[PDB]
Amino acid sequence: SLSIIDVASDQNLFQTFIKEWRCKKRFSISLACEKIIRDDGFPIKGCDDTLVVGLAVCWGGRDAYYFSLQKEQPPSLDPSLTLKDRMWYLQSCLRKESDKECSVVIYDFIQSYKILLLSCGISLEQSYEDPKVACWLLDPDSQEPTLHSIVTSFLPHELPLLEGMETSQGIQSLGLNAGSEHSGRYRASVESILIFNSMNQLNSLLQKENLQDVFRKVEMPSQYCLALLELNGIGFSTAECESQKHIMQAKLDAIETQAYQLAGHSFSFTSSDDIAEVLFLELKLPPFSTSKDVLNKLKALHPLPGLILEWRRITNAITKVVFPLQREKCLNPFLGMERIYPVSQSHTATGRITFTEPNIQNVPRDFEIKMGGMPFSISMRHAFVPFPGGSILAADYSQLELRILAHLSHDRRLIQVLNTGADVFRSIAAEWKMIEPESVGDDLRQQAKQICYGIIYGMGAKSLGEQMGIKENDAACYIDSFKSRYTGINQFMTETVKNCKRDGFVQTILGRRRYLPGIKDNNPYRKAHAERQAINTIVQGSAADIVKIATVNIQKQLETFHSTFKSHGHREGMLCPIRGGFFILQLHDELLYEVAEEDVVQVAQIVKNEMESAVKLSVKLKVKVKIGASWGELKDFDV
DNA sequence: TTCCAATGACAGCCGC
DNA sequence: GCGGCTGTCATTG
Ligand SMILES: Nc1nc2c(ncn2[C@H]2CC[C@@H](COP(=O)(O)OP(=O)(O)OP(=O)(O)O)O2)c(=O)[nH]1
Ligand SMILES: [Mg+2]
Repeated sequence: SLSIIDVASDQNLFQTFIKEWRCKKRFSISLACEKIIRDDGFPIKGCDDTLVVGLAVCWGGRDAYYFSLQKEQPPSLDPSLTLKDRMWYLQSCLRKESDKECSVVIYDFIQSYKILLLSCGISLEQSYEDPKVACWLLDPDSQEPTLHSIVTSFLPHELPLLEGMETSQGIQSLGLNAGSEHSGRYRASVESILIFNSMNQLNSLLQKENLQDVFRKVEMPSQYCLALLELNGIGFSTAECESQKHIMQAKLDAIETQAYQLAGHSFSFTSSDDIAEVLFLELKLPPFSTSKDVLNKLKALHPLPGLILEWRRITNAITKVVFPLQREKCLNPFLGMERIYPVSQSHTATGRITFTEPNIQNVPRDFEIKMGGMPFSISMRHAFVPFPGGSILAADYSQLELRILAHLSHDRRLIQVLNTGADVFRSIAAEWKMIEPESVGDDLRQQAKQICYGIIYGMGAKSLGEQMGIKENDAACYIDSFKSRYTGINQFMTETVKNCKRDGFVQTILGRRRYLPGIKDNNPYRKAHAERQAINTIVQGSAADIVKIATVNIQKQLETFHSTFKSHGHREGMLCPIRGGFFILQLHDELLYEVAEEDVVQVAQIVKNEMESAVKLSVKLKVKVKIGASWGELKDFDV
């Protein structure tokens, strides 16, 4: 039967618990947060409403050890056990000694690591296991796990423990979710037991699938690096953002006024119906869809489709980038600057990492606005700044997905091109626009990039037609030419589809599996979609494995040369100038670090060396390093 | 439904 | 009238 042992109710029970805890190689913890320096627990960063009041420990069966973190006010607190004494014994059991294998199981490890550091001043220092990450590893296309879905799939006999605990069907940890009428003590105790027992079953399934080395050496260390990134945040200049906003808003106003004069009346730029009425019924243009590709053709015939396209581009930068950044920015009183603290998301189809609240990966590339015939550069990335005196360092793998595709297809032509040829997207753009490499603008090089990856990942003549502005038959010939030039690639496509049809899955370089049962489907679309996912998952998933390994290996190196704090949070949670490199953003083939002036040479060497050594392929993994006063103004830096 | 992956606002519809 | 669902359309890699 379910029991909660209140270890802080008696000095003698406490020491017996501490002695037993110090013997464990494996245990679960769950933090207890409730709604309201205080006597009744630790304030949480961002919420004036909720407290960490305790945590629960489990190391087997249906026994939860509830460890209170309240000064005053289950049996009561033994007053000889001061909060300072409890905090000592807590930090002691949660930090590694020398040559001591210890694993802690935490549902939503990242969120718990941060609350323990920032709220309680405790830095977890053991091997971590998150059953959310184990679920992902067993089926990456599964829905995001909840405590309820984990217990349903892996511990179904304990579903009754979750009866009347409706927040177990939300994403957030049951212990962390103070939006319940159940006590933090009960919620954390139930979670501790469900997660410890669930993780035993998830460990057995990882072992059967041969994914346990991936889980311990790549995925959970990757989660630890993402915890440091989320504690670091990324520096943000509200002033740079506002001045860009005002230029963009002035251009939106002039576009609206000119659109409405051409239309003859007001219309909503957000209503496809209104735009269709104006373009096709009122202006009688040739066609009813109002997509990017339609308006891109029609801008050659009338000014209004071009205005529509620019309206959507600029409205996007204002409503989906400026508004959320201004809303989410947060004063860091130590660094003396504003930062943004995005949330990492590792539950993805191919093992990429993305961000939410807000998704900083989607900050526009540089673009141009013309007003009264004067051009203004809008560089939204220029609003992302290092701490005063610091630099932004970006290190990007050159053509990582192409290098992996060369390696797996042994294509001798693609290997030559990458080894000593110029930019392949420039070669494509040059041949296409009847020019030499040098004239290519950013927007044209991106068009060529879309063409090259598009063709490789199974894009058809109809779509290539629209992108290249040529007839299907002309696009179809261009695909044949491309496929003929790189015959190794085409053999690897057919060999990957054959092997997927047989097995029901594809595998990345590290052994992660994606299940594609659409591959057997009789429906031509679903079959072809699965075949395209089969090819793309192997290459894109492999690239995401290499970047994770790089990230983990850089973090180990930074912490050896680490006289000083592993994140900005390790200074917050502490309560001597800034030294070292701070992981601030991942961009799929590119890592951004914020680096102290004195450390930029050494951190640049470490980052480049570790990214180039991540794995050994048939081809060299080339890395370009850039450095600058903002994400928007990065300059080449020879390392 | 015919490049893949991702987040996320927003019309418009409908069952409740 | 409200909330969920489902495309549309944006941007990034
Ligand atoms: N299928 C597909 N993959 C893409 C597309 N754009 C980018 N990717 C993938 C493959 C390359 C990888 C990194 O994106 P980048 O824009 O950096 O591509 P890159 O080849 O490194 O280019 P660059 O040299 O400009 O950094 O993301 C696209 O349009 N389609
Ligand atoms: Mg790149």
